[PDB]
Amino acid sequence: ATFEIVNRCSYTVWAAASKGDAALDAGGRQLNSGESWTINVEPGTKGGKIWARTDCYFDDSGSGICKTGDCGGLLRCKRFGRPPTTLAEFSLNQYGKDYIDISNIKGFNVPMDFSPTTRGCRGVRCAADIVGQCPAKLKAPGGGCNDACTVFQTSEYCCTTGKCGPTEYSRFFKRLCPDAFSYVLDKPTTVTCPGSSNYRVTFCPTA
Repeated sequence: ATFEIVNRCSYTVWAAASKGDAALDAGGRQLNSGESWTINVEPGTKGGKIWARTDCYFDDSGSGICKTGDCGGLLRCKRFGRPPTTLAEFSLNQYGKDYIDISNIKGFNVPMDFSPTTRGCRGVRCAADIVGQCPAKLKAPGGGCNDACTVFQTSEYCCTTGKCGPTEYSRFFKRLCPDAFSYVLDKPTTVTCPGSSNYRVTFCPTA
């Protein structure tokens, strides 16, 4: 499957793509404002994620740091990124269908649209100014808006027991972005697409 990753932000981002225990494609790349990077993701990929990283520095070997979404200091991510990270999430070719969503469960750093480029389903978007409107207690000094689990480490926010409800914090993310997961047991906003669809992830789709 192809994913075209497009940076419409006025700032550089370092895109990342991983399934948690391995890179997808090269795993990461710099995208200046306006740049597009197309990656190939193997059919059947389960639990894949794409995200943006901000304010990164890498040496000539591809080792460094990002202020949001850092994946063990690598340019080419093999693992998931450090919150806060707006997440484009997907599982492909699962009994004949693809499943896509956007999640704020690990916080929000950069606005995103995640849409099919092929027929048969709709896209999802979280493009509100979540960083600007972020509750004081969730603001990440390093940049972005943390989820409450990251900040407070409670069973209720982290849904550790599989028994949690919505919270004042989850409701903030849900109010700003109804079409993204705001906590683990949120009413799903997952979209079912034809198996083997192709996609575009656009950072800063509205600005």
